[PDB]
Amino acid sequence: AFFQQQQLPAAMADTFLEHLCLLDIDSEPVAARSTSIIATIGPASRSVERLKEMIKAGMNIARLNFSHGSHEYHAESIANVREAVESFAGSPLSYRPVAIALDTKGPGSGGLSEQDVRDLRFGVEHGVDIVFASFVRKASDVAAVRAALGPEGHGIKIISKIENHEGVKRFDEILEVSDGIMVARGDLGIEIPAEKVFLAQKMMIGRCNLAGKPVVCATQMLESMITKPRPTRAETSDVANAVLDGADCIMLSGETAKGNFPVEAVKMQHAIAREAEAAVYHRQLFEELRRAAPLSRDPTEVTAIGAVEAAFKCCAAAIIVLTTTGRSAQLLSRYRPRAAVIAVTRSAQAARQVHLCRGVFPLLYREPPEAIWADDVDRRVQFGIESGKLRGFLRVGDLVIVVTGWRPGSGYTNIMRVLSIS
Amino acid sequence: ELGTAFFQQQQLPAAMADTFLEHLCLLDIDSEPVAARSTSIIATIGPASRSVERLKEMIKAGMNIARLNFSHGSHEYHAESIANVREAVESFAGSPLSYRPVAIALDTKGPGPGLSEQDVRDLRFGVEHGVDIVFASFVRKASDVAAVRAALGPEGHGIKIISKIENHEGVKRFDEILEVSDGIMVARGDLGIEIPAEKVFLAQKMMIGRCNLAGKPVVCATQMLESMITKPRPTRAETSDVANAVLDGADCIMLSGETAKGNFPVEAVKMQHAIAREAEAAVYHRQLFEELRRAAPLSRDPTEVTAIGAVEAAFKCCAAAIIVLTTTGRSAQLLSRYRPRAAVIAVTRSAQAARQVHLCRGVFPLLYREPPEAIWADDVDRRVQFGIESGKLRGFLRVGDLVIVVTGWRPGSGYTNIMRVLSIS
Amino acid sequence: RADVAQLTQELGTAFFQQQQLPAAMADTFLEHLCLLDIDSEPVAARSTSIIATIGPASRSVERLKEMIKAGMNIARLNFSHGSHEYHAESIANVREAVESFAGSPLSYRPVAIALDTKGPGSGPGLSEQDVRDLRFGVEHGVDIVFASFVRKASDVAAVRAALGPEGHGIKIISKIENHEGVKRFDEILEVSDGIMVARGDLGIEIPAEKVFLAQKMMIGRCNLAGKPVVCATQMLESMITKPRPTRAETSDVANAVLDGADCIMLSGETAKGNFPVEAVKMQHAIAREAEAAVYHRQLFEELRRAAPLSRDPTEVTAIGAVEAAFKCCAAAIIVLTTTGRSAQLLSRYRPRAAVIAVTRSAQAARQVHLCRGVFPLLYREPPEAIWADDVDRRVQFGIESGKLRGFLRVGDLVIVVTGWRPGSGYTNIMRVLSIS
Amino acid sequence: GTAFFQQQQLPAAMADTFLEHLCLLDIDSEPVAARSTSIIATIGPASRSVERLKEMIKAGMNIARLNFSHGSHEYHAESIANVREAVESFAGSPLSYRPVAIALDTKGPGSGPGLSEQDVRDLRFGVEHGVDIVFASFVRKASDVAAVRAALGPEGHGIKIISKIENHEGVKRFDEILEVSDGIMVARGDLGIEIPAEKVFLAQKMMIGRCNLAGKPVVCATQMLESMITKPRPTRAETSDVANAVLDGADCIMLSGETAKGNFPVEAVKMQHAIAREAEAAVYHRQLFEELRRAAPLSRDPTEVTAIGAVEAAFKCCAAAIIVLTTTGRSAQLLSRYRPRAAVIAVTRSAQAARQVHLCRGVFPLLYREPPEAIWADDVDRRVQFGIESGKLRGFLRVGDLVIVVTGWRPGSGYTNIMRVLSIS
Ligand SMILES: O=S(=O)(NCc1ccc(Cc2ccc(O)c(O)c2)cc1)c1cc(O)c(O)cc1-c1ccc(O)c(O)c1
Ligand SMILES: O=S(=O)(NCc1ccc(Cc2ccc(O)c(O)c2)cc1)c1cc(O)c(O)cc1-c1ccc(O)c(O)c1
Ligand SMILES: O=P(O)(O)OC[C@H]1O[C@](O)(COP(=O)(O)O)[C@@H](O)[C@@H]1O
Ligand SMILES: O=P(O)(O)OC[C@H]1O[C@](O)(COP(=O)(O)O)[C@@H](O)[C@@H]1O
Ligand SMILES: O=P(O)(O)OC[C@H]1O[C@](O)(COP(=O)(O)O)[C@@H](O)[C@@H]1O
Ligand SMILES: O=P(O)(O)OC[C@H]1O[C@](O)(COP(=O)(O)O)[C@@H](O)[C@@H]1O
Ligand SMILES: O=C([O-])C(=O)[O-]
Ligand SMILES: O=C([O-])C(=O)[O-]
Ligand SMILES: O=C([O-])C(=O)[O-]
Ligand SMILES: O=C([O-])C(=O)[O-]
Ligand SMILES: [K+]
Ligand SMILES: [K+]
Ligand SMILES: [K+]
Ligand SMILES: [K+]
Ligand SMILES: [Mg+2]
Ligand SMILES: [Mg+2]
Ligand SMILES: [Mg+2]
Ligand SMILES: [Mg+2]
Repeated sequence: AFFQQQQLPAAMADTFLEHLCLLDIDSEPVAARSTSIIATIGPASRSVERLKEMIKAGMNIARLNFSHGSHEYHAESIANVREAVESFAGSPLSYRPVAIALDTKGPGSGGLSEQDVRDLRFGVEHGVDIVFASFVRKASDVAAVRAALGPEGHGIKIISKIENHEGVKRFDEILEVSDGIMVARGDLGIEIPAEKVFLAQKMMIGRCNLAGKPVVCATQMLESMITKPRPTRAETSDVANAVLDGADCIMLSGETAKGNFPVEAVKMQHAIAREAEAAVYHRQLFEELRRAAPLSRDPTEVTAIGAVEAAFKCCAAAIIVLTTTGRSAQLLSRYRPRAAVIAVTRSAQAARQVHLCRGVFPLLYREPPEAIWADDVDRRVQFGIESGKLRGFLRVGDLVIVVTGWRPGSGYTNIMRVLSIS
Repeated sequence: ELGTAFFQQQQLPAAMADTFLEHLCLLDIDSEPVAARSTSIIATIGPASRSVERLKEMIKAGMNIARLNFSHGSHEYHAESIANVREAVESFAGSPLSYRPVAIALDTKGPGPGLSEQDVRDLRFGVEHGVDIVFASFVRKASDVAAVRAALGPEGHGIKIISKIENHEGVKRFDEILEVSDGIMVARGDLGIEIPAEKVFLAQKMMIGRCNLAGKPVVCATQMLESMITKPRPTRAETSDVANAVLDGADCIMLSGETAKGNFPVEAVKMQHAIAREAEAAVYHRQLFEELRRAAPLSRDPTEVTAIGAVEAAFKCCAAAIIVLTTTGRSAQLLSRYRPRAAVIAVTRSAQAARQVHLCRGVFPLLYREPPEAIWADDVDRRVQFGIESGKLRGFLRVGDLVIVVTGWRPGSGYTNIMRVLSIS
Repeated sequence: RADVAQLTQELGTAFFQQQQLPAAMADTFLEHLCLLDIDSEPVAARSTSIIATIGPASRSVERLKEMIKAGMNIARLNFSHGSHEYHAESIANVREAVESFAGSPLSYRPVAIALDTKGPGSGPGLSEQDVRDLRFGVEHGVDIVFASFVRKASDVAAVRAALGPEGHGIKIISKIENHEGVKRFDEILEVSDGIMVARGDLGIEIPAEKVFLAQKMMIGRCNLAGKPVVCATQMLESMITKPRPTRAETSDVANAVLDGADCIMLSGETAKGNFPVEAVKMQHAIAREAEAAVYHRQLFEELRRAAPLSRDPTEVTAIGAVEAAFKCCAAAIIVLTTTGRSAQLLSRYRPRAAVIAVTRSAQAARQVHLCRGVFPLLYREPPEAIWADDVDRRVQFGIESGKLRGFLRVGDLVIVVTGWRPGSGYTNIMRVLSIS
Repeated sequence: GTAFFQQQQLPAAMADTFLEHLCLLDIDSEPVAARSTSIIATIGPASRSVERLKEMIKAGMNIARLNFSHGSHEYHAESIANVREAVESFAGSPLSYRPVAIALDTKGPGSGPGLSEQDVRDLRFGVEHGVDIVFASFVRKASDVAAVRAALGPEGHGIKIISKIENHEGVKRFDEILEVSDGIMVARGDLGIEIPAEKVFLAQKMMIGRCNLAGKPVVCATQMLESMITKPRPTRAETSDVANAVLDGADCIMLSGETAKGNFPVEAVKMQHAIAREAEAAVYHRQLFEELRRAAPLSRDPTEVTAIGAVEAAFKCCAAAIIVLTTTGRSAQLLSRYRPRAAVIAVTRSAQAARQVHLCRGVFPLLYREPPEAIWADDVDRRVQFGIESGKLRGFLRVGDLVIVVTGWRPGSGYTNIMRVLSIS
């Protein structure tokens, strides 16, 4: 029964053609949904009660579009998101962090606009986790956004939105200085011929997967759901293909900001992503990611590939990793393991931000500390296991891979352990 | 010899990549497509696309197959649609540069446990009006195909049966259905209501993969450019859906309400043409050809053996085209199954085969009507030269290009066994 | 180039030109062959063990010391010739020569003693002389038995029974020497600790032109099973009378290593020949060249794809450790082992990194020479009061011996493999350490 | 049949990995294909008798090597006469006649920097006596090859120059030497004294790999069966060395003292024949063909394009043979470079080309002696029929087998462009 579920007959195929031939509509997904969902907040999804339903439906990142609305309007949206998120904090083993992303208005006819400088300052003051920077055309645009965030915004992730020909052509220099990329298909589809957007999307997703940096697919993914309860055949196909392409995140704009079915749009992205993730041809994907990833003498990078290799060898249910900044979980995510990456962190901001990396399930650790560092490490690993059991990730008898470091503080991950559950 | 400009166009840097990941990383929006569009476009005929003048614009935009939906309209209405399509097609007979055959496909209303009374009458109408293809609705098992085949009377055994897979049973019994069908249509409208909407992409990719493995045509259908029924431009999901159906391996893509009742039928055809050309250049031929070669069983049929040798030869020299002589279309279909980058120019004396080969990706039919030569070798040479002269006129070929030529050792269908490399003079 | 650019800048272009690294990084086997370079010098310690047959030309303590220095790892006693008294003296001389280097524990080299049986002769199974010789082996503490003319699984059960309850730790390497042994190979390998491709008799029992097929098949199946395989007989035959081998002989040794042999053997070349030390030196020189020429990129991918999925933590840790070693060009993998099993599971994935096995068992230290790339370090210190401290001391002993022997340098990355509790069977940890 | 797929290591040939290919090798799986790696036997006192030479031809000798390091011109002229007498003694049966090449192996430069005066005289003797190949000793750079070519003069333009790599400089300048040579010999005797003995296998495998990539012949030479100079059976290392040279990709294997001065010249030829046949069946064609195809550059030469199409077609149908018509041997060489499992039966009127194609693995030359038919197409057909009849007599072909036939569009060398699938009747 285990080998008939989650497209495992198609996963064992010797060629990609045979993998496609073996895909089965009766093979049910079992793994937790890996691709994060970004939902845009607006009049249709601003109330605390509506936000609670969206969190239950699968929303991982809340997007605030600063192209519309005042600072007062967005501050109320942030407060409502935080109230809805904290309403589930009573159960620490099941609590779900939700990131807050600020999407800038952009340069307009201008580099960094004066309104963007004020909006970025607002983001820092309100503790946003991510900035989706509009119309990034070159590396200096990213440096300007970084400078506008100031010293208090050093920890905020900058996701550069590629929306025109110049951004596509200067992609490599933009990716090098950014934390990640958004394929902003709305403007991109007006700036370049509509029939070429898929080439830009597939190229950017491939390059981000090679670099090990998050990539978001955005705009008109479930467009018809703004007025209809069910999407078109092209829309379900688009969501599935963005996941198959390698997108870390998928996004909803008008579907959740102003549409009549915001919760149903989130539920639809969740259902499609789970089916598409099981249909990923890991046999070729892992080999190519492993071959293309450069040789490294960084112990976190070395431990990450050893852990992902070990996970595939034993069909590990999960890789439990301790992380301060999210980096150790990001380096595991870049190899696209089938095993869920359960990231245990004390940083509330890192827990929200790791939603940018596919297959990372953040667990915010709020248990009392242990006096002995080694006991504190062991307790965080046990917390990951207990949360895993509660959420359905793990069962007694499963094997897990545990990734830890030799001393406290970020940057010292160097250990991988094989553990039998209970 | 060819120049650096040649190797920068049609995604050739991405085509030479050693891995699929590197292939994706090398896709370039500035690398322009050069080859003729190989995935056929099926447009549904209705009130928005029925007039002769509107049909001429749709043919110019790229329509290759006209679909008649027998779920609506009388026999009289459909006979007039057929007459209008034929009048629009024949209006280009005076110019070899613009003349193109257009297939006529009859899409049945559907079943009841099996073949309905209305379907028997509509299939008889198809035979009497000389339709080329039948898109059989709600095919659930092999016996449904046998019933459609039987209903094609004594006169319509040459009509192609494309089985529409629209429910759970059709997906589960896919192998037995494909074995007896000429091809398949992934009918996503009903399929997306019969099975969970989030599983349709799995059924689509599986069926396209199995049809590619079997060497039989597969059509992707329904809601591909849906918003274009009322809007002049499609959504980002719609352009993505068209491109991904071509990348998946679909031989044909379809338009339903977009051309039958929408406000922008011609623009919807133009959009599918533009996307298909971009997607065809982005196909990763290096792995695709290797996997088609490895999965296809060994064969002692000379047509199959010649076809793989010809496709291999075409890749070796970047051949502009593979010119094949065919009476039934079968030799061109066996070349098409290996997905060559070179256009397959099929020279035939059969008007029906010329229309039907639009079902196979990359086949460009040329109907030949010269009186037969007394010396057979001279008749063959005249047809090969006709494919070369049509290719030069249409922009496929230039003097100095290499072409692969596929013929047989004697007249009559079934003897293809020769592949030749010719330098265009 | 992008996959090696940062490490080329850090380690230097000279590092990536040595040990056939351009050939090892090639994308195809054809390109791997085209990139093999006679100017690319081997740097790693020799990983394929050398078995030398003891006889009149290699029996003295002084001669044995030179053979140990030349590279002999396993001493073979051929019980087809000589009395029990003769073989007991050979064993005593080997042990005296080996223990002459024991003064320095950070550099000491263990040497295994293998007993090669006379065989069944015209009989159907275990002969009476073999029963007596196997009892002699147990009484004299031999490490390995090379069982002659093994034709079926019941032959190895008979050898095991003849070793008795005191010889349970002795490794049984079945010699395949005839058509029946080749045909029943799978059942024989299943119950054996390893195999010897005994080409002398095999080349008379089956057509001489088919021996290479049997050799390559048996080596491939042993590599797939993760069990040691020995290539034997006439490898450097002409060196029995000449100081230099023929072109076919050097080719044969190189190809046995490339095929995947864990051990290579010398028979008449060391037992009665005029150049025993030179024959060992020649096998050592060829094996280091051939080990560097192994196409690890495809070999590791195929060993990974063919090896079944496993829920054994030692197996899971071993593949993760070998993967980690390749990622950073690790100089070595240091493993703690009681029986040798954790080092054997690392060896089956054919890492380029040396497997430094720290053990308290003198017998396991001798026996691990059967597994390619395992360098045994015998730890003699009494246990620390705290088990975690005792484990740490053994890892540090491996690092310090590694630095002393030239295996490790300051700045190198090393992979360390340990377990969660004392006793054999609990290896489950892989650590990445930077050498200071 | 199941029996067909159990022979010639076909279970190991279908394996998905090289490791599984090795695990499936079976000593009971008998070779069926004709031995494709040519055997070069050195002529000396043990192999100069006309009667002894007839036995060596029957045992499998394809090329006779004359070592000009020993003996006068008078001695070599008598060796040539004896070889030709033994070869022509079988010319009364044209369907089974076996051509045998004559190669002149030069003394070398000695202490000099380039072409010696004795080599100039010996090369002129070779041209005057019609030798087919020159094995040029101690080639260290491209200018050494140009000097040999100049010494052969205008009458020796058709002689093949195989450069012997025997020292460090020759290995380091390998690429420039191969570029101007017809092929290479890995001369392991001197190479094993010029560089460390333990490094010779690296130089051998590298040179064979580079020659296979370039599509040029490579010979493995010296001490392959050394002990057979005095003993009736070789050592285990010697049989292994011969098998591994064939597995490495050598087009030819050589015997020196084993045939020139030993007591078992015929048995040494028989031993190389037996081992080569076993090793050829053990070649992992699945990865070999894929890598040769991928590494071979794109080409606009019709002979090159036809060759890859023909080899691909042969593998698709398990063709028993590829029958090719050739004037210079070039069309057969281009088929050989793709290492087909099918025998390449080369039909030629050039006695010199028939002898020289023995340098290319898997090429079986057939010398056609009939004068030309008045109708060129009939002359082509008669030569193809001669190939089929010779193939049936020699055991290459049987009724029911499929063959690939490679011909050209006009008479004369350089115009191969046609591949045809033929059923043997
Ligand atoms: O050669 S193919 O085009 N690709 C084969 C291929 C695919 C997935 C992976 C896994 C992976 C690796 C790296 C990645 O970065 C990544 O995102 C994913 C590896 C190789 C190909 C070969 C066929 O035989 C065939 O029938 C259809 C297609 C085909 C069609 C449509 C598609 O959209 C498509 O994916 C492929
Ligand atoms: O990584 S390997 O070396 N395989 C390389 C390989 C690949 C394809 C082909 C087909 C071919 C032939 C010649 C060609 O020139 C060419 O392009 C292609 C053959 C070998 C290898 C992997 C294993 O899993 C294993 O157990 C053993 C070995 C191994 C050992 C000794 C050898 O002498 C050896 O040949 C390989
Ligand atoms: O992923 P990051 O940010 O590098 O954090 C990993 C770090 O977490 C740990 O596992 C635990 O560290 P703390 O005890 O400080 O939380 C360290 O050993 C390791 O260096
Ligand atoms: O694709 P099909 O229907 O088998 O037709 C291919 C046939 O066409 C030819 O090339 C030409 O035949 P005709 O002259 O009869 O048209 C035959 O030699 C070959 O058998
Ligand atoms: O390779 P083996 O025989 O399984 O030994 C590995 C064992 O060695 C250890 O690393 C150390 O064990 P000891 O302290 O008993 O020597 C164990 O944790 C592990 O189980
Ligand atoms: O291999 P080569 O030397 O190029 O010879 C191939 C030539 O042989 C032929 O098949 C027959 O030519 P001839 O009739 O002159 O022998 C030509 O059509 C072709 O050009
Ligand atoms: O700005 C965006 O998100 C877009 O244009 O898609
Ligand atoms: O009938 C159709 O075309 C459908 O249901 O998609
Ligand atoms: O017994 C042996 O060692 C042999 O036959 O090779
Ligand atoms: O000259 C030769 O043949 C040699 O040195 O091997
Ligand atoms: K915005
Ligand atoms: K219908
Ligand atoms: K013995
Ligand atoms: K000479
Ligand atoms: Mg925008
Ligand atoms: Mg329908
Ligand atoms: Mg023996
Ligand atoms: Mg020499």
